[PDB]
Amino acid sequence: ARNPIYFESIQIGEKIEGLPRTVTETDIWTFAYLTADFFPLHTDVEFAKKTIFGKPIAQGMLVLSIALGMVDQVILSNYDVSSVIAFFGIKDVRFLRPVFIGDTIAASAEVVEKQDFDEKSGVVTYKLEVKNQRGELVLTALYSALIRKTP
Amino acid sequence: ARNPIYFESIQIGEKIEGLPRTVTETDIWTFAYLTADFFPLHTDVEFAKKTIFGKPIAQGMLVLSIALGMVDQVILSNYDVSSVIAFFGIKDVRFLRPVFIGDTIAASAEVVEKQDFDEKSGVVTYKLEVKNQRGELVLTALYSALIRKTP
Repeated sequence: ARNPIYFESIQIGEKIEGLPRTVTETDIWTFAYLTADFFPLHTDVEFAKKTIFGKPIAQGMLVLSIALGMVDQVILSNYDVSSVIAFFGIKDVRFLRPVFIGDTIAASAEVVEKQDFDEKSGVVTYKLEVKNQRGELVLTALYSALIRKTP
Repeated sequence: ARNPIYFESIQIGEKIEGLPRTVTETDIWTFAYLTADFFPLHTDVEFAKKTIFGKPIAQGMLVLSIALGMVDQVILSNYDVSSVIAFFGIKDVRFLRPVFIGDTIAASAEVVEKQDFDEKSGVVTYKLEVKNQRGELVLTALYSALIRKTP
């Protein structure tokens, strides 16, 4: 981690490129364990065969979590995040394409909006994009964080 | 695990009550492992002390995931979900209050909207509400699923 980033330092257009990783069975099962949610499309081989997907697929919440995660990993190793006060919200999430057990997803975040909040902080809005190994857009989202203003 | 529910069976106002569970350290760490995201507010005892929260807190994505999970668990054990085609999207997620390591969260989902989609299915929108052990509302969200229409 280098130096902290304040609200004024963040400028619309900046993009963060996360490190790609192959979604795996272990990934799917871990998420299912953690959420105690075994929806058959994700964890029932027999059930998946009769669906429009034919094979089992990753949970959308899993892809979103891994995405936000690999993006934050870049910020975490380049800035002092003490100025990142809170995760404000997630305004939009669209599950476009399914992610299969051997797909390699890559996420990117771009600053698209900034709003003043109070005398000590402002909210920054990011556009999240997740693509698979063949460039296809599998997931898209809009999320925002409340970050501290310079002293 | 009995009979399938089609679009027409779902009526606005129906509410699903999830089974409560105490968010734990193991929960936080598991989510951090899975997403390879170790944001200090969640996994750095020393860092958390200097924040507006004082103690470490659960990740918002974790609370959301566990919430959707305990709600789906109820549907999963009462209906044949072969009619649940896909997770359409999450429209709004608001992180209202922080969840601490010893808190017990409970989630509920209520059908708030229905829209025809095609001749074989329609989308149902649910309002998600997560409350802690003392009734406080920690998280709120709007999500929708595409479900099959009666044959």
